Amino acid sequence: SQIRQNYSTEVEAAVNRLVNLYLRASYTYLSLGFYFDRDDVALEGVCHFFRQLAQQKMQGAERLLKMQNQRGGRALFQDLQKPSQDEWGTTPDAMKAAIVLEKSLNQALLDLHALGSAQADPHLCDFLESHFLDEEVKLIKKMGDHLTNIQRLVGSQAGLGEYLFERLTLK
Amino acid sequence: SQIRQNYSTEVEAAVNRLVNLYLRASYTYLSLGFYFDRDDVALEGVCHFFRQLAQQKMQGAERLLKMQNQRGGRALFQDLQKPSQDEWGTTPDAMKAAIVLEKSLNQALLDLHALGSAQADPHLCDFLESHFLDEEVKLIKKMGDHLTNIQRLVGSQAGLGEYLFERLTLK
Amino acid sequence: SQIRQNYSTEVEAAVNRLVNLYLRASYTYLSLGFYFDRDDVALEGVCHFFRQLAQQKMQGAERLLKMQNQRGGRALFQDLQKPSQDEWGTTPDAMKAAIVLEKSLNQALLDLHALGSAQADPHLCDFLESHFLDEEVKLIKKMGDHLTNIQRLVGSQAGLGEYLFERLTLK
Amino acid sequence: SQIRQNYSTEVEAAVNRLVNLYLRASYTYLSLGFYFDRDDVALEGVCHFFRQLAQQKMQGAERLLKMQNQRGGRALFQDLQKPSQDEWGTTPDAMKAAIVLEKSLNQALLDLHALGSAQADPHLCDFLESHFLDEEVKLIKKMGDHLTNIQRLVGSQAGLGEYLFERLTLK
Repeated sequence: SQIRQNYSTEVEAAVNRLVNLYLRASYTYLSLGFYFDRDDVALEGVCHFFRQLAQQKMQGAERLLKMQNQRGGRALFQDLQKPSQDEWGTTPDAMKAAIVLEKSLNQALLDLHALGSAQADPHLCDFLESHFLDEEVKLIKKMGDHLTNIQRLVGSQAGLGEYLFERLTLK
Repeated sequence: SQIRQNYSTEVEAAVNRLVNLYLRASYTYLSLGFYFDRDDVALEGVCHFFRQLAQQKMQGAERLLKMQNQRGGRALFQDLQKPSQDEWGTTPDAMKAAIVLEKSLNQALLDLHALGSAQADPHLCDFLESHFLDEEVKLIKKMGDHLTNIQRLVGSQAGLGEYLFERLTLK
Repeated sequence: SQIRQNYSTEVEAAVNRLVNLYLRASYTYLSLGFYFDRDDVALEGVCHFFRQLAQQKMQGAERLLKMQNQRGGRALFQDLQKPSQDEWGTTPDAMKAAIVLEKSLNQALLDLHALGSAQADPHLCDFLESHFLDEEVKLIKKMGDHLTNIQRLVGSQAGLGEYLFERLTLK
Repeated sequence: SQIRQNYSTEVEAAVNRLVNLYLRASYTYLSLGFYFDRDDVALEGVCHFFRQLAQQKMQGAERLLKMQNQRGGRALFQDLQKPSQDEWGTTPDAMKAAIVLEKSLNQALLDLHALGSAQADPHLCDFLESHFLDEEVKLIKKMGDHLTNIQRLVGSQAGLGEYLFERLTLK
């Protein structure tokens, strides 16, 4: 490559794995979104929440691919495993699942940052910090808030609590 | 002092004590606000309510200090005791606590007004009346209203009532 | 905590100590501001300078508390020690004091950053860099500039130099 | 009088004396203003300061007369003694004189308020509080600030300090 500089093969590979992880998260959220659009589920604010997250993860993938090219590395795609469930249960089940998913993305980010720090790759480390690590922290906090509110509502009376949460918290 | 006139040492001292009381109330509300921002509490309208009150009490302190200087007295600061609790319970627990706190500030105002009246200090008495006594009455009435509504809601079903109050009453 | 991830107990504790330090700095600046509002001191541009800094430090505290909650840690407040002086001397005395105070806040930031780097906490490290470390550097430079100008003016003729600095440099 | 109610002859008389005091203060400020307009004094910001105060005191007189009529009392005017000096010295001399004058007006206000309180005349007491007592406190604080600044400047080098104060503090 005419441009590649201070960009290790280990980081290149790790960035390709992370792209796969973001794409797979996007796919997961797409499934979650359309489950909540089912006529027998019918929670539009929940559908919209997860569809917006599908878009966000696809944007993260695209930003990682842009950077891979900026650095002179080469994007390599792998098969995308389908989401872990076909049906996602109640709102709290789905929010727990999303938190698990985001924590796994955050751990992959942290691992990538440790690797870049080990390879002395300050551009990679700043990239991740600027665009990814704070967005994860903020989203996980928002999801944790939502879980606490859903849990508090479905303790009381489950159907009514799910409706109220979708109507009064979700867009 | 070149400006001091009809301003007793007793009032000067009492005004410094009241500044400490307002600052300590501010600190209390700051704690209350951030407890309701915890991911395992997660009541944003409650957080916002108490953060606005923290700002209001700090403003009261600053107004008392401005007056102390206008009169030729001298501000003296003391240590600020931390708030009485680390965790604030449910919304009704927190609102009861705030009412207790505001009643104690109102009693300090009333005591200061009695002292100024005993010292024949009509400026002090008008100052307190204009900026402090009516604001307290109004805030305590608002808090009492909120407690009545929260209590009526958490009698029914506690988690659901707390959510509805934060969503439909609080900003 | 349902959200906590890669957030050590050491950092949590250190962040709570830093909140105390920012609050105490705020309190210090509040005292400084109101001393310069005394009728026998009467330097309005100096009062305004320190009152704006009191607000800024309170904002720093609030941002640290927001982050502590975003990460799943728990805010704990301690008593706030009163400021180190009741009377702050001349403008140069007060500016020296503020520089000492800001250097101590900057060292606490640097210490916290070293701890986060030791605990491999890149979010904490980016947080501090983005919001705190550059603001400190910039403010200390501004204070150093002010001290140099005040010192150059009060070498000449002290009362006149203090007035000119407040009128022609301070807002 | 068809309207007079709870308005003692003592208060009526005291209000007429206070009108005389305000008019005489106005006259004093008029003299002060025109002394600073002399070609051999020539401090325009000082002239403007005292001319604005002459207008303010005349406004206070007119407000006291409006109230005397609102209450059913009867205005009675007495001769106005000329100001205590023909020439007013330096800026600090003149500011000291104004502070002495305002303290004497404030004491007359306080005396009138004590009398109204003794006669159980709450309208009079609120009138004085609303329109007069806080305006005095604020003006005396402003004058005290000015004296401190002038004194600090004329300690250094008297002619230069007087000029700088008129240019950089006064409108």
